[PDB]
Amino acid sequence: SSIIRKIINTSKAPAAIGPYSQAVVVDRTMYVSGQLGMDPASGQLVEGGVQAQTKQALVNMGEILKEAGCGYDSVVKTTVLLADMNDFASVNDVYKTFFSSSFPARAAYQVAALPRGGLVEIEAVAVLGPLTEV
Amino acid sequence: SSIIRKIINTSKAPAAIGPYSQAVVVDRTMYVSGQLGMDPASGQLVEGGVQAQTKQALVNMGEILKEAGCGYDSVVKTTVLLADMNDFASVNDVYKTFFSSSFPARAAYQVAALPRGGLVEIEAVAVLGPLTEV
Amino acid sequence: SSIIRKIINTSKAPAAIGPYSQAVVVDRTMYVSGQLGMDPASGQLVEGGVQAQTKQALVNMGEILKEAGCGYDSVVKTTVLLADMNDFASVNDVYKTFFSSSFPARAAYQVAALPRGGLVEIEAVAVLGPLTEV
Repeated sequence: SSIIRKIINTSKAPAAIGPYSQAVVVDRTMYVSGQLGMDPASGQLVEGGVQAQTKQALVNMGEILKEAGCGYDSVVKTTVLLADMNDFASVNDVYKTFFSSSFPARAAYQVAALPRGGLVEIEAVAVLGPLTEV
Repeated sequence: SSIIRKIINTSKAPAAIGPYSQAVVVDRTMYVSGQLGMDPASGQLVEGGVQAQTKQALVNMGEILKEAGCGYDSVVKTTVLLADMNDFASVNDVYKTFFSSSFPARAAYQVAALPRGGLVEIEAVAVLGPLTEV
Repeated sequence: SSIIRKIINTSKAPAAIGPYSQAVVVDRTMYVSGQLGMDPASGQLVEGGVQAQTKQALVNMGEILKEAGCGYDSVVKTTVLLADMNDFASVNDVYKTFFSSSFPARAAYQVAALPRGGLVEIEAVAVLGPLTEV
């Protein structure tokens, strides 16, 4: 009845920019921090705008999931935080390439500002497999 | 040790306006997407302002819960996202009619903007019964 | 297969300012409401600015955790909601004194406004021990 916690850390995703872990696993549930569109090597936001940042944020998420033994199919809930609501459709177009069926539950909204002036931040809850779809 | 995931979908609530499922059940935990005050049939936000939209959002939530075999008493956490903080009391008055005792945990705040220009969006976590209160 | 829910309530933290419980425990998972920097006795936001409010919010969180038999080490995920993104570093300095290692997963962002005009609101997910770190 003792629950195992694992702090997930991989250099394949950027170092946290504050006092947080990239993700925390407790039993089979994985809480993934808000991912920004940052290059893992320089820590800087990638160039090219909201789609580029969304892609990088979700690539970063994928590396964190993989470090825990999971993939995008393990994600059950996300929150998509935008700097500009006008970007919803552009963000959705990128997002659906990573989550293409059996989509996560989601909330999405425009916030006042994101860390580092990012255009998008995406957090997630995942469940460590095996997963059976019904 | 294989966890069952169920994508929840009912035409009694609006179709998702983006690449997300209305809700996802994993084992006994149900992640409910951010609900807007949209009519399920037309997909348009209901008329009449923030209380009308809050009511419709929570009716939509209820239909999603029912599709999974749950009711409002299964909800353990919500997030209430507002277009206008001046609406907190009006939203609370509606909200407490759906969640009237053993209230969910909650966070609430004003965001910059919601999809479709909505006035309120409400996401939730629920647990599939039976539930025992202690 | 019946899941135990416990509504957490302690006068050592402020009374909820809306129709929500301070926290809800379901099985071993605890959903903690968004904590504001409010004095438990008067319900007013504490004086002195964002660090003072962050400290009080996290003291309040700690009293709620303790009421459930948990401590700060039980927290696996937080969300930090700011009135001003310029406060990220100041908030982080306070936050890391409460969560000093094996940090929770986290999302952080500036919202348009918080209840009562607060400068910071912090919600959390915790898991009731014993917890084993791996």
